[PDB]
Amino acid sequence: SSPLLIGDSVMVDIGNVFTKKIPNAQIDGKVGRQLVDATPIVKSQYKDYAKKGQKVVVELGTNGAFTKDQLNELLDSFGKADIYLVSIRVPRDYEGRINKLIYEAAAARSNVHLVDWYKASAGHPEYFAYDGIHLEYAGSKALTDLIVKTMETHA
Ligand SMILES: [Zn+2]
Repeated sequence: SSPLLIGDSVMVDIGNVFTKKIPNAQIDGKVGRQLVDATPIVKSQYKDYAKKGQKVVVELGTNGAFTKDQLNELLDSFGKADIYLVSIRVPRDYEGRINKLIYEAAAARSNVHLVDWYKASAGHPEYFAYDGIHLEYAGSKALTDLIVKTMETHA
């Protein structure tokens, strides 16, 4: 079945690279999307992805901070799906606090599988454009492969 990928400008950056690799992927990316605004979209549009055996990728936080309660509300809205939750790398004061939330949710939830982009990209300045937000094409290819590899192997 088709995986759902939902996120912010980072999802926009990787969406076509991802679809070329995984042709039936469903991409929902939006520049500037805040995590709290994803939950109403999931609850109203993506109920059929919130089921056992479905796969969803969550790519949020680069374009804005969120809280633990907000993240819990989004993760709960995906039900029994396997959720691939991507850590963020962005030159913002909230980066560490939000990644802590992401690591903690992946630790505590058996259906949340960490995609640790923060750690994987530590040695790769060439993945990041000068604004610290846009991924260079090489970064989008690398993040795509990292997500796919995580989905093929799980938590
Ligand atoms: Zn971009």
